[PDB]
Amino acid sequence: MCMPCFTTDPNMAKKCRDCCGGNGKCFGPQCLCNR
Repeated sequence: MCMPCFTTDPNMAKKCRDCCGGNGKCFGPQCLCNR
């Protein structure tokens, strides 16, 4: 993964993007990168 994902916060999804250097993809409890 890139890091974790939590569908609680409106700005977590943005934070999962920032983990992948701007361009991530959240897949349930995990945040994964576009790589």
